Amino acid sequence: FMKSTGIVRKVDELGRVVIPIELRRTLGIAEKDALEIYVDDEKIILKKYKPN
Amino acid sequence: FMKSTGIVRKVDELGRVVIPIELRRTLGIAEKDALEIYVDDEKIILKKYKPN
Repeated sequence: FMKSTGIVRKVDELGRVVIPIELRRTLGIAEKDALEIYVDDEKIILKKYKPN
Repeated sequence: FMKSTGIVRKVDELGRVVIPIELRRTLGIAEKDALEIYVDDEKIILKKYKPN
């Protein structure tokens, strides 16, 4: 039922990954914005960060 | 509602995020390794990539 884009990127020296520009726009994320990171089932879940 | 590390990082110019070294080791990920990226519910799920 859940579909995944299935896109892979190479890991750079620091172990960082890049979001495709298509997701930068749809996720409303821009430079200097804050991301929050989750950990579940050996998978990493990243979402926009809106502190309350 | 799910439990997560709750750690946030700043977005750099290209819109990239960094995995904490604690997750680099636990996830078995190193430079030049391949990551596969998922998209669900406006959240990004990244997992180790096994070539097929």
